[PDB]
Amino acid sequence: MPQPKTFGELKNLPLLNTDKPVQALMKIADELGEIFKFEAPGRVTRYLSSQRLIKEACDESRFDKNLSQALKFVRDFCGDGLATSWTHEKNWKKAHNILLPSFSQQAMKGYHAMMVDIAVQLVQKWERLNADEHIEVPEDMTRLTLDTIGLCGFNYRFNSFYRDQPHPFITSMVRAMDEAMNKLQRANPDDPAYDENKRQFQEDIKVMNDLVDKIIADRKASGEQSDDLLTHMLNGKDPETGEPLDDENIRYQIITFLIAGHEVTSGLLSFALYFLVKNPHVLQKAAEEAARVLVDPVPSYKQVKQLKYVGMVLNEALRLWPTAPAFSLYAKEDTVLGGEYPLEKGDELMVLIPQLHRDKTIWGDDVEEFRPERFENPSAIPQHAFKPFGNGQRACIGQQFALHEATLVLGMMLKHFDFEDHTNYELDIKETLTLKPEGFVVKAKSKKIPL
Ligand code: HEM
Ligand SMILES: O=C(CCCCn1ccnc1)N[C@@H](Cc1ccccc1)C(=O)O
Ligand SMILES: c1ccc2c(c1)CCC2
Repeated sequence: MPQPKTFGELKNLPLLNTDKPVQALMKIADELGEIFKFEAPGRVTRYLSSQRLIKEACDESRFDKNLSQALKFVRDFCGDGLATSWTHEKNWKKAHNILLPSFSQQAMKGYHAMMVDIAVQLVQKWERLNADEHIEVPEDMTRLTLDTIGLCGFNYRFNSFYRDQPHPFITSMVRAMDEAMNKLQRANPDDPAYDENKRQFQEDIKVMNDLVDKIIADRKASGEQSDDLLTHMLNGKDPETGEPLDDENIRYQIITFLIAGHEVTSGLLSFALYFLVKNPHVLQKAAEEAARVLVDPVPSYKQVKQLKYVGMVLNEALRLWPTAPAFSLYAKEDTVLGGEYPLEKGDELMVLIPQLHRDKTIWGDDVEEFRPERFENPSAIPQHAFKPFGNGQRACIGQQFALHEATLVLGMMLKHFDFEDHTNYELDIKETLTLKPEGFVVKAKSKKIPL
């Protein structure tokens, strides 16, 4: 099975020593095909890029979520949070059972008001820009998604729209993600040259924890009951174990939720807006839906649900640029992938989601084309062709949350503003552990529809 270029005893790893690893892996997948072996010092994985192989990798009886090395280093501050837990860790299923009810569509009804609060701030920010002033979309979308998660996660207002510099927690979080990412390429981590990087990391860990732990201490001491995630975690009992989440895990979940609602959802929104400004027909179509559906000053939960084409737009953005572009799997037992690639128990797989979503055998040759109409009816989408939210029980618990928020804000965006790609913006995808269109800027001309 094919393997990309090697670097001596570093094997393929230097390939990831790049600003854009996911995009690097995508061009490799284009070159080598539906599967290529990727080796690193003391590490081997197989990057899947075809729906044919990924539908099998997505067989949960055969493959379980693996923690990529990224998630393992993110586990250093997300602990046994849902996303950095192994399926077999008691806390995963515990936290999964406790939180699944907090992430359903019906759960969204409760979060809708808080999402709108933040969404209106975004709209008001843009309403208040001066002529010829532009929007830094990614930046503003991150302000929105991070504040949405804060408010919805634990009634905390990061007030990102009141800031140029991010909240101290977010400075530490983003810094720890960068350390986690950087340390994929670190051969000798204990080298003194990384003393301060590691000290900085422990500073960032100790920072996020104390700040999140206090918020949990604040809530439990005040004894107040909001309708946010944190209430559900303080009061939730895992029906299986019967146990509630202990404080350490709740904190890990909060940190987990804050990261997932940071640049991962923000990315979708930024990619969506990019594609909408690059495809005005799509924009017109989405904006006319937003105008037809969002007939009230502030969107209702039910109106957001009726933003079908906006959801299609989001799905098509998720197709071309899944902002969580990969998830790792391991073979629970000896198995053969596709009848071609024998896998031993424990062998690791990587689902290169952007590449899957470019599977011409599933979507046709125009995979690069942004056409939300691909998602007119989800029944036309084959099993496991579209996995921007992962797979099975380890799929994104926050998918409904992310889509409701993104549809909401996008709907409101299209309702209240005509958008101009005033720079003929050249899509430049910055890669952290998520994808975002770097330097994506637009001008938003208010439609002068009051809020
Ligand atoms: C469009 C935005 C989002 C995308 C594309 C996305 C994508 C994904 C993907 C692919 C996974 C599976 C990861 C894996 O298997 O390793 C996942 C897991 C997860 N996501 Fe999201 N996600 C998004 C938004 C959110 C938000 C807003 C939250 C906030 C709660 C969230 C929370 C989680 C959690 C907790 C997991 C782990 C679930 C589990 O393992 O049980 N995500 N996400
Ligand atoms: O798999 C992950 C973990 C992060 C992306 C997956 N992700 C994000 C949110 N949820 C899941 N990276 C991919 C791509 C990559 C490689 C090196 C450095 C950065 C990114 C890989 O390992 O090849
Ligand atoms: C990479 C980076 C961050 C996160 C994931 C993957 C899933 C949870 C949050």
